[PDB]
Amino acid sequence: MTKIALLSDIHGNTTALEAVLADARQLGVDEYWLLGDILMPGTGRRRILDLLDQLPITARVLGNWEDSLWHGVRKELDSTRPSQRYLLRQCQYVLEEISLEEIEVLHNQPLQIHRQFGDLTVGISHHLPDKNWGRELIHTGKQEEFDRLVTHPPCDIAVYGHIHQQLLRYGTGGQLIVNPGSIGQPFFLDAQLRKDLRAQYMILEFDDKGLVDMDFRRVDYDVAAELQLAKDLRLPYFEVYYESLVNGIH
Amino acid sequence: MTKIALLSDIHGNTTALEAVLADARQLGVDEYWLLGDILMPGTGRRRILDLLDQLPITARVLGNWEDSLWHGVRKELDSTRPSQRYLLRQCQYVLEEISLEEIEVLHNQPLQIHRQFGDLTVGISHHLPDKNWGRELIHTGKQEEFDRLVTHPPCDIAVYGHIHQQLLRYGTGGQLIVNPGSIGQPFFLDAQLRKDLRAQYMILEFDDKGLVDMDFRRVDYDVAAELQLAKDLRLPYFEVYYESLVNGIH
Ligand SMILES: Nc1ncnc2c1ncn2[C@@H]1O[C@H](COP(=O)(O)O)[C@@H](O)[C@H]1O
Ligand SMILES: Nc1ncnc2c1ncn2[C@@H]1O[C@H](COP(=O)(O)O)[C@@H](O)[C@H]1O
Ligand SMILES: [Fe+3]
Ligand SMILES: [Fe+3]
Ligand SMILES: [Mn+2]
Ligand SMILES: [Mn+2]
Repeated sequence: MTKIALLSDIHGNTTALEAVLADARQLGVDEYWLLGDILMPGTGRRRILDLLDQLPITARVLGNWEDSLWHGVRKELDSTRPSQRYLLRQCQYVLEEISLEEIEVLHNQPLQIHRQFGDLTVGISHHLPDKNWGRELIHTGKQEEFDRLVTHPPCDIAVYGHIHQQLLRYGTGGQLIVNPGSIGQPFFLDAQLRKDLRAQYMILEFDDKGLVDMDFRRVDYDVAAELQLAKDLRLPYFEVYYESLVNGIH
Repeated sequence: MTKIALLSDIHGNTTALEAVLADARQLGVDEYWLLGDILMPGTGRRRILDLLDQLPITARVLGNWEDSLWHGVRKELDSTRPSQRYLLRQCQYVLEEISLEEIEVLHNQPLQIHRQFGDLTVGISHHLPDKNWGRELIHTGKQEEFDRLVTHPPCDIAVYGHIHQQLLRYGTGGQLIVNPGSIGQPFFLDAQLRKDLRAQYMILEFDDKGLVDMDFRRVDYDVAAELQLAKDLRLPYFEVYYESLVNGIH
């Protein structure tokens, strides 16, 4: 048996990540897959990289926020655009602790990879195989777009992140498509589900017979402590971070 | 915490049910929801109703195969169709151990029910809220149809069965939609996934903060023993049953 924790869309949420990593340790997870969006707009910098360095990471792919950080530290952002001004300040926050060499490692990652478990081929990407940004694979996405995860090249099970929602659905040909949701910025369109903003992740378990378990988990973490950490570290756009962690509005 | 086991699409598969029930009991499950398609075309008759009698079943909805059984024993099936002569023979088999009065109880079940857990309303149905048969909610079903599970009347989380596939997706408004899959007749369109025909069910765990876990489980059972039982009982259409359990073709 191999027990795999899918970690995605941490977004610098130090407290959520630590709680998810402790939950996974308790469950006796054997390996970790990192789907990307590691840093920003949350508190975590050095502490996030150190926690991941302690992990048996057997699969890793590039999120769009790794590209955004890369552009930011290379002075390609224009603050006259509100969205870039926001990103730039986040990059500046990150640059207080994280070097350019470490950012280079964060950026030097494949868009898509594959792993094999007996008869089963698993595809892994942040979003689309060739495109780690966009809205193609949202909850109401076209079947055509979802089929891209599992064909050309084929797999039996695709795992992705990016949409910040937990998911188990299918390619046209019956291939599994799974999403662990977001560790640091869980996303709900439903206002009742939104009252619960615990960290999201998932466990896959493979054994000699095939895929034996898909566990979509929620992990409690100390929100008040994360926000106190944001204040103390002078995290930019406190009120935006606050609203996403407390009210789940983005 | 309340830990709920969703049991769907048993289809008379005695050995698969016994295995799922032992897995559930080991997990400390607090209650069981029965999504329908209890009997036929598998082996279990009295044994299935006995096993379900020993459980804390807090929710139960009508499956289309319950309707079929009721119409079958009342000679209301269409003899001009091959599929319905197959069905009639399954009904006659069931009738050997099960009384007309029990079939009436099986048939007198609601199509859809609702349960509340704190802030969350859970909708429960075999297929569609007002239609327990057809192909509307297959893996590639139209979003308009899925939205019927979660609106008019509204709920935050709909659970259904009928398609014999595990599912976690969303209504247009972000409402959860889940499917435990089939205990007795797991259905795969993907050949590699089809190599593993373990029983499917799922666990929902609710706590003080909301839905904390969605665990989509596979349960190993002794297929050889179930097929030997089918022979010993003179189950009709042994070769169809064999195909369904060994090769996964329906
Ligand atoms: N269906 C959707 N409608 C609107 N926004 C969405 C949807 N799905 C995901 N998002 C947003 O996209 C964000 C994740 O993208 P990223 O910027 O790559 O972290 C989520 O946190 C949401 O705010
Ligand atoms: N996407 C699909 N394409 C073809 N057949 C399906 C699909 N989804 C479910 N089914 C069939 O419908 C059956 C369940 O319906 P029921 O007759 O109510 O047990 C499954 O055993 C499958 O054989
Ligand atoms: Fe993200
Ligand atoms: Fe069924
Ligand atoms: Mn992303
Ligand atoms: Mn059915």
